[PDB]
Amino acid sequence: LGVGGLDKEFTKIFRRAFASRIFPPSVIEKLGISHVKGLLLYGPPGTGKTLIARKIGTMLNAKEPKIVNGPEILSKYVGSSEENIRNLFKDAEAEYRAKGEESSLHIIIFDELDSVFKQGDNVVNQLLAKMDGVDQLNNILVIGMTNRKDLIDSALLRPGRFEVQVEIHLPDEKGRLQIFDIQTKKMRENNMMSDDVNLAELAALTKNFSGAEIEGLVKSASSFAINKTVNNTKDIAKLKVTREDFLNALNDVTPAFGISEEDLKTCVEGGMMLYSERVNSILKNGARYVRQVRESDKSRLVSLLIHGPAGSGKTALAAEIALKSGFPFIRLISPNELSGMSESAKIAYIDNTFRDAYKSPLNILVIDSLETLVDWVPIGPRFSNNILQMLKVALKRKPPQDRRLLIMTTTSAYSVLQQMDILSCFDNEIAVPNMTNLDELNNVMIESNFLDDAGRVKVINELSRSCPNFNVGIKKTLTNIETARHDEDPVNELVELMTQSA
Amino acid sequence: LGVGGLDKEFTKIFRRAFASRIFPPSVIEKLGISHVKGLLLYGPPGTGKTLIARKIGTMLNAKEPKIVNGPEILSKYVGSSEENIRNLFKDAEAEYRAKGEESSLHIIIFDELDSVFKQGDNVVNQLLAKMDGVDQLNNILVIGMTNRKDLIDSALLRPGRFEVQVEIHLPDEKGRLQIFDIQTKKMRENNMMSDDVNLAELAALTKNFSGAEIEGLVKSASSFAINKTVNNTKDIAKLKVTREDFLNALNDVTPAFGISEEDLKTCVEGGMMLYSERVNSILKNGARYVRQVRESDKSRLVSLLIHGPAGSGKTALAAEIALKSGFPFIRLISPNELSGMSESAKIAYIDNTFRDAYKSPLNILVIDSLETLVDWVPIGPRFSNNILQMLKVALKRKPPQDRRLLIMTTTSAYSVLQQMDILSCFDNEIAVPNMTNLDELNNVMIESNFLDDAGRVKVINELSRSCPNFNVGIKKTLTNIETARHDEDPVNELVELMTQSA
Ligand SMILES: Nc1ncnc2c1ncn2[C@@H]1O[C@H](COP(=O)(O)OP(=O)(O)OP(=O)(O)O)[C@@H](O)[C@H]1O
Ligand SMILES: Nc1ncnc2c1ncn2[C@@H]1O[C@H](COP(=O)(O)OP(=O)(O)OP(=O)(O)O)[C@@H](O)[C@H]1O
Ligand SMILES: Nc1ncnc2c1ncn2[C@@H]1O[C@H](COP(=O)(O)OP(=O)(O)O)[C@@H](O)[C@H]1O
Ligand SMILES: Nc1ncnc2c1ncn2[C@@H]1O[C@H](COP(=O)(O)OP(=O)(O)O)[C@@H](O)[C@H]1O
Ligand SMILES: [Mg+2]
Ligand SMILES: [Mg+2]
Repeated sequence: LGVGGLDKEFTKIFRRAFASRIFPPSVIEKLGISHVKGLLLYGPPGTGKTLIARKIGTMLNAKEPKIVNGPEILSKYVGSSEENIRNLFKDAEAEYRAKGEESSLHIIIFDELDSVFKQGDNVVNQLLAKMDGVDQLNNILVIGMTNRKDLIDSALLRPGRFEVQVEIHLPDEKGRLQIFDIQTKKMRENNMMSDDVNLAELAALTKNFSGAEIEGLVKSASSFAINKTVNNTKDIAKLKVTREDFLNALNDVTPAFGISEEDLKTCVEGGMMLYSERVNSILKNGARYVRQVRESDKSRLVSLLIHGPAGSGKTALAAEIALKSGFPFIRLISPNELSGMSESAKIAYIDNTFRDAYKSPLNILVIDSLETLVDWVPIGPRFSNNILQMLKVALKRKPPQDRRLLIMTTTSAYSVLQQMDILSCFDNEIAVPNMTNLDELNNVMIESNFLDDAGRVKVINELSRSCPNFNVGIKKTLTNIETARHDEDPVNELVELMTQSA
Repeated sequence: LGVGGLDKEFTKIFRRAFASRIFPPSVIEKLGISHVKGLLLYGPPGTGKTLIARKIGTMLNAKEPKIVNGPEILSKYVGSSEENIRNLFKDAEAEYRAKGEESSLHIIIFDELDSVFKQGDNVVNQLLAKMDGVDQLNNILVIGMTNRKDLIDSALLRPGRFEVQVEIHLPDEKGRLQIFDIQTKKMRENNMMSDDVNLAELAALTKNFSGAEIEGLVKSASSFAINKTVNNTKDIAKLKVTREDFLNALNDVTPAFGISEEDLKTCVEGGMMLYSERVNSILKNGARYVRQVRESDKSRLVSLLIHGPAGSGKTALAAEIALKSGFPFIRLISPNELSGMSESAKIAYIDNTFRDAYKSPLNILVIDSLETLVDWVPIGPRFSNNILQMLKVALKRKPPQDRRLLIMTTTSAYSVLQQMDILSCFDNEIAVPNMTNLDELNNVMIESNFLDDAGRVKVINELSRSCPNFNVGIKKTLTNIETARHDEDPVNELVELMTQSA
């Protein structure tokens, strides 16, 4: 018909909101019931709600549905906004007086309803008067659409007002396979598509797209082919799209609910070298925890804590573990996102990230430098309590309806966290120590291409008796080598720096 | 065509935004796609965005693009602002009814979009109504322009609304070389430009100029030549713009993203003498770091801490290191800039400086008297936490897209910084001591030309057993010597002053 991926939500709507309209009024009045005048649809944007609303009416051959926007009403002058509501229902009032109860069905669509409640009341009262009060009108059917159900006051959900509610979900694999066919029907119908394109492969490559994203993907793929000929020319009739066009167009559309690849990849990883036996164990534990949350239905929430001294390599390990998992959804919260905001904005952003995290089969969240997010300074001590409470409540909530996520958080102030008494929110703890032997330094120098062995041996020979038990991190060790490489006497300068660092 | 240095951006814009308009409607209807209606361009000011818009306008032979300014509408009265937006789309609406889908293209330009969000809702809602609502027009194409992308909320970036986004960068060598030719074509083609002028040299001398600065440079150069034939005619046949005029004009136009030469040179430096080996060591270390930052891909962020007793001479060393580097971009933040402002003003100033720092291939930043910027007083103790957190966050963020900068900060309260546990933000530390030996005093005496060798040795021979172990800084020594110079008996005054100094 034009819709795809919605089959158990199409029957439920039709059974209740439209089944009684088909039969003649005689039998309906014989039973002694009344028609429904409300319907609510909620879900993420770009999923196909207005499409359902417009497509359903075609079966009943009703009038073209009118459309109104909440912010449109809010932004106008007070008097005009007050007057518009009565103007909206004029034709329905006229038709009822004209033709009694045998009038045709009229549909009114109200979009972005929640905006009215976000702070207005005149609009709500006038709207409810036409459908519940003694001015009851028996021709209308109102459709409501919101992205947040929890903001709608319970007064509107009692019987007689918006009596039926439905939810729309992101499409699954079969939904995407159907949507691709629906979108490319006309293109295929005119022999303008190559025969080497397989829609099954595309159904799997596009992993977490919504309905709207596929349209843009197809449009970009078509544009790729169109631009191939211009500069207006002959033989346009031989135009054809190809698999390579789709593959290249896949690089221009980045979906929401996707991977923030740029940050995790560049900002967080500038090398990775195995210099000790502890790193392998840490990575193996990370891989095991990743596997546990993909093949088990008794664990839908796992949280960790990676602590240690400063400049040890926590964030790089967390990012490395996250990158190799392969989950569709990955995000991180770090101080760089929250710089320059006010407290309320920070709370709103933190809440919104978690709220968006509850709409995918699998998810991963990273929380970097927890002690900085709270503005901790030991002189007072001074810190923000509201953010701490929000994080404490959030780190233990379970996602709804058989969904699962994995949280990894880093810190360097273990004692401070122990004082605040929020150490019971975590399921396990991992420690990252410093370097404490010359063999690890030798491995690091070898793997960084410092210089030939003849020069490498001398540094260790001198440091053996100059400083036996140095205790330095990896981040500073990788910085000393870089600056010593540029000196005129690298061998002595590296030892001089390392002695001070210890 | 008229624009130089933006080939790839031009190709990307043309492929997506305008390609679909060339083909006849039949094939486009055959494919089953729709034309795009949005395009966003962002970058630094004075780079050639509206020039690109105008130049693209002529190829399709569309109507002359309208231009509207954000502040103009925003500041105007409420009623007039609400009413005047409808005036903009009148012609496009009329043409649609007149000629169906065969109508010509109409381009509308919206300038300074972000200004609407900096606080307006009615304008945005009305604008979106014409391109996303049921009253959509198929002839329009809206161009947006902004300098800060972060301020635009995500709601406007989803498919259907502004859908394609592009960035504009400052020109490089070849860009300036092409722009010079484009600007001086008319002078060259009329035998009004001397043959001794070489454009390649000017392309390399101007190191961080944008498009408009070159226009200004050419205008100043032409004015220089024009002014030499007044106090009058008969020179209107042998009028040429020689090379000297351009070199003189180079000293008249100062670009943004340049060097604040006066502040670094005059106020901060008032002498530099080598009275010890440690000074040479410090200078050599500074040079080593400077040349490290320039020739590496692993290190794109280096921060140092220079500390010592009060009056040791810290700021002069940092200024001397900065001046000898030769980088295109240099700036400093000191209490003098933030005097007389409120807290929010200081935060905004720091944020703007750091944001500006991230738009050049190479950069340097100086921060002077860190403990003073926070308003530290030890009686309470009382200090500002917001500025401290902002600075702590800002000292770790890395520049985007393969760029690099070097930060140098000075302080005299090392213990206080240790108490605030912000010593992990720095990669290396350098300590500057005072003077504690007589040979250094003799060296400064020699360098400052205080007196002949006789009195110079006499003063040392007296202070050898008058006071062997004084402890004084350079700043106070060079103020005592100066006041001793202008007395009638320098030796007796200066020996007593220096003995008291200890
Ligand atoms: N095996 C390794 N483990 C960890 N880090 C490594 C390893 N090999 C190389 N590195 C480098 O170590 C550097 C450590 O930087 P990183 O951002 O992880 O520090 P950090 O511990 O988060 O610092 P801070 O505590 O100051 O926030 C990374 O840039 C990475 O390139
Ligand atoms: N080799 C030198 N090193 C440092 N300062 C020198 C040297 N030769 C001369 N000077 C003079 O030392 C003076 C003191 O330096 P400066 O003005 O930077 O003081 P400061 O350490 O920043 O002061 P304060 O601690 O009060 O902030 C400078 O005016 C400079 O002219
Ligand atoms: N489930 C779906 N099946 C087919 N097409 C869809 C679906 N969802 C969205 N689309 C396409 O996306 C376009 C935009 O949908 P839209 O009206 O924005 O839905 P909503 O606004 O309710 O999210 C429509 O023209 C439609 O063709
Ligand atoms: N890439 C370029 N090539 C040639 N001239 C340029 C370029 N960019 C800017 N200019 C010149 O700078 C002048 C001002 O540019 P302007 O239209 O103000 O750009 P913007 O509106 O983006 O600041 C123009 O008259 C133009 O001649
Ligand atoms: Mg970290
Ligand atoms: Mg100073």
